[PDB]
Amino acid sequence: MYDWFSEMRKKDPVYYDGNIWQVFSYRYTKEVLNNFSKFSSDLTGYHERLEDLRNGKIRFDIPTRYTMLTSDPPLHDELRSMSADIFSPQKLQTLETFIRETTRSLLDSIDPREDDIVKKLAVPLPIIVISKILGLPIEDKEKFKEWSDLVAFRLGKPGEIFELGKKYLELIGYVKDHLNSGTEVVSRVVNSNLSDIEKLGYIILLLIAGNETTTNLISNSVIDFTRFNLWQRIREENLYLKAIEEALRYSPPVMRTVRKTKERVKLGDQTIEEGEYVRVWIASANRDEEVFHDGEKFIPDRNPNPHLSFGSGIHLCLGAPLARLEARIAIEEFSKRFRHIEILDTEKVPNEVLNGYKRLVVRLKSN
Amino acid sequence: MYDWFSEMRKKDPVYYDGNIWQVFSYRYTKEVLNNFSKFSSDLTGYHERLEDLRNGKIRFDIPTRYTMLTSDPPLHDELRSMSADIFSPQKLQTLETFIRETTRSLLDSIDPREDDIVKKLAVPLPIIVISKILGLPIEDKEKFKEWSDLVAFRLGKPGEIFELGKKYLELIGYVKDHLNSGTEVVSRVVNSNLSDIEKLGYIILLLIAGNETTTNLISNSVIDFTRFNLWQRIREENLYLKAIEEALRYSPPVMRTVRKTKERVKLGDQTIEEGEYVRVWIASANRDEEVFHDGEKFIPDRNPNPHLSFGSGIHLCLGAPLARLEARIAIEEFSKRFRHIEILDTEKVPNEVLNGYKRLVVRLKSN
Ligand code: HEM
Ligand code: HEM
Ligand SMILES: Fc1ccc(-c2c[nH]cn2)cc1
Ligand SMILES: Fc1ccc(-c2c[nH]cn2)cc1
Repeated sequence: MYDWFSEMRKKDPVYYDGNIWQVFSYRYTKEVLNNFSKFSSDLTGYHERLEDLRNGKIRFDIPTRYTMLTSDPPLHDELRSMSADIFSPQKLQTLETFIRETTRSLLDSIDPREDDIVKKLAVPLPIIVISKILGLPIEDKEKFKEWSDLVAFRLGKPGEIFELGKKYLELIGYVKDHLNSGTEVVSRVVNSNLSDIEKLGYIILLLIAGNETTTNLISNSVIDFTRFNLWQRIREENLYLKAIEEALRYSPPVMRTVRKTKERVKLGDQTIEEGEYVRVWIASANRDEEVFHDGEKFIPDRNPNPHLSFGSGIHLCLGAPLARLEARIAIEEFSKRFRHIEILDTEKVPNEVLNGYKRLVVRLKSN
Repeated sequence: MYDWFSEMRKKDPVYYDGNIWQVFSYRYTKEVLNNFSKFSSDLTGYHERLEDLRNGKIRFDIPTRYTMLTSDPPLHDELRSMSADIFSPQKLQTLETFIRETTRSLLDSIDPREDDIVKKLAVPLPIIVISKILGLPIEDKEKFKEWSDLVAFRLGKPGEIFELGKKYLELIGYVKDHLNSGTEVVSRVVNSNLSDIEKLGYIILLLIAGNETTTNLISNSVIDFTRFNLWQRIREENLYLKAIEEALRYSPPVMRTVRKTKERVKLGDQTIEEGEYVRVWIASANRDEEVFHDGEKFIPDRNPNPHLSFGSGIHLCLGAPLARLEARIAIEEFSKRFRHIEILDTEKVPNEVLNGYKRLVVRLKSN
């Protein structure tokens, strides 16, 4: 999205729209994210219903209502502790070869005359890698993409009421069916004596929730490097690491997130009542000129680059080192295999939270 | 969409993608559009089936397969000549007050603190105006919106999709129910020598086909004038006419259209065989530096501005004077009524042909 928020960011960085509060500046976006005690993520009934989950009174419910993402400490910390080591530097270092190979195998199926980079590269790569990490097999590639979209859409509407549909029911059945093929962190979850619903929620968060966002990081990067004609400079000056960070800043896969106030609290010059929703715009914060000099310019070797695209504070994205690594390898291999990219057509994901491409059609030259 | 085509437009303006031909430059796009005898619009078998339509041997089919849009001379001219005067300068001048009064009532619905101008202004205005012109009542507002979307979607996929569907069926039922209650051009069509299927197609085309495109012009205009900070200047210098022309050039509601070759033809250095599909990118043509100097700049008083957004040649949009008038009055009244627009959120229509906004959320100050 174009940076609409400059003036808001300047003159109304904390704004009540008649329904909720919206936050546009970096200072107050970061402040909200880090102050978990005043700005709660308990938006989906998890703390409220924890007793009835554990004692079994709730049998049929939405698993993604009960994950670490919509919990506060101590609950949040108890849950996240269980998978804190899942993407450790040592684990990712050994995985690099598999990610590079998967990437190359995906590039092998691209038709240079015309092909959809979303379909051929950006969608399959995260799905294949996370399946490998968790030891949960991809039986039906189609269903995995459907699950990835569905879950991402749902996470984007916390507290909103959606009955389980046919597809989500199939996802649940898959997870139930494949528990014991999982690697260590899946085992920890199954052996934990968390409620069944929580176990489902937790596994689905790890297996599925990171796919659509990482897919969009990859597409957004291809878009940005092409738009600003940066491929040769990225190759020549080895800017892959910093260029992915600039893509994250400039085109965040997650545009915004939301909190609910636990008490009356002051934010900037505004007083926000207890129980109010506070929507925080990562996309706008990332262009804040008081933090990012020439913030409307795409600078592939920008540094420092303290963007908020993975959040900030206790919910800082658990997947961040994996998503960074996947996107860097995807771009490296893409930049190595092809030259002279020309974009033929694009189509945006129709979503206000999820920022990415449904279609990215390109023409390429080999070598 | 960002001008991706810049590359193609200069190095590969006529490109075979393995499946169809795609044209990106102004010169060849306009050449294709104007050469109907070589580049046919007959993509739905209208000419092949004309005899069996007119003698009653075809009684079931998709009505929108049989309109002037997908026909060549002489059929095209027979059809268009029946409604050539429907939007005459004299008829539109008598409609100005109704359009203005309608617009003001719509502007009344906008909550300055936050509102979606797509929902409040851009979507309803064309529907209300064309219903008035044709004397066909808007009995269900939501249904007319659904029909405007599905018909627009179908027209963007000429010759594909051979199934009807429940919403389309309700549209057909609606038209059949009102065949004899409309104004003169509706009566002209209904009492003509055309087949029943054609009459249905013709009425659908006039009543419904113009809504989504005109809506997008209004939205794209609001976007562009805001993005480039042009509202004050458009007011002061009275630039409404040329500014709307520049919105059309820069942000065409119809991105592209399609033709089929009737014979082997040369286009540029390329040789196109008979029976080939030729996709013509209005959006790229409109940025051609050889025709529009500083073509990537939005210049609200650009003149000349020979954009192709309403097409070129015998299919040159019949509704152009109406769409232009509605957009002008919408923008005029909006600019008089409000100040200090700030955009809070946008969402694009997920379509490769239709260029517009599903949501355009803004905050405003009154008078
Ligand atoms: C470019 C890709 C990604 C982006 C932009 C992204 C973004 C984010 C953001 C902004 C948050 C914090 C949300 C909040 O504060 O309310 C978050 C949390 C989280 N992310 Fe991601 N993410 C990405 C990829 C991934 C992947 C690949 C995984 C796992 C395989 C993952 C797993 C998680 C988890 C488990 C949390 C919850 C952390 C907690 O609540 O303590 N993410 N992510
Ligand atoms: C900004 C709004 C509009 C745009 C950008 C637009 C664009 C176009 C284009 C590009 C064509 C030619 C397609 C081709 O050559 O294959 C066309 C044709 C046509 N338009 Fe529009 N249009 C708009 C509004 C309207 C409205 C409001 C109406 C009627 C109420 C309308 C009715 C028609 C008809 C009947 C044709 C077919 C003309 C023929 O085949 O001779 N249009 N339009
Ligand atoms: F709406 C949302 C918000 C956040 C995610 C997310 C963050 N890390 C992995 N997935 C997905 C959808
Ligand atoms: F895909 C398309 C193409 C053209 C139209 C159109 C042109 N004038 C009125 N409606 C609609 C949808």
